[PDB]
Amino acid sequence: KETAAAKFERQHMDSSTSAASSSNYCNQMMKSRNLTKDRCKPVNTFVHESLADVQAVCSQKNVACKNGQTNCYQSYSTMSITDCRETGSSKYPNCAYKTTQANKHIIVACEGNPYVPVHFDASV
Ligand SMILES: Nc1ccn([C@@H]2O[C@H](CO)[C@@H](O)[C@H]2OP(=O)(O)O)c(=O)n1
Repeated sequence: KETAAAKFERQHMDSSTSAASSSNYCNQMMKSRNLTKDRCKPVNTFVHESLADVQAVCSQKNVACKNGQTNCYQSYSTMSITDCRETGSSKYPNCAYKTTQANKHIIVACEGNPYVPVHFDASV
């Protein structure tokens, strides 16, 4: 059954693109990654980097998570990210997202062995 580490890949990794190509990016990715299966997930970040480089974050700058846990790590460098946010016209099963492209540091929580990301905490 899906692992938290496979689930982070599915929801958050798009190594296949450098950046989101059009205003549609979010709509199609949210749908194709099955993030809008039971309802419209309202925020979701995709990261346009190699999996190894996002796994490395687990050994970068250790920081508190937004919720106060201390297994959160912030990337030493900025990454190319797409921010996806639900719009006023979103309506399940027709979930609708704003596509914002950015270059920011990313903060994830890590677990397990190998010690890998399993939640996207924030971009900064
Ligand atoms: N900038 C952000 C903020 C939040 N999240 C996702 O939105 C969720 C609820 O706020 C977070 O938990 C995270 O999901 P996940 O934990 O599945 O990585 C995200 O992807 N990007």
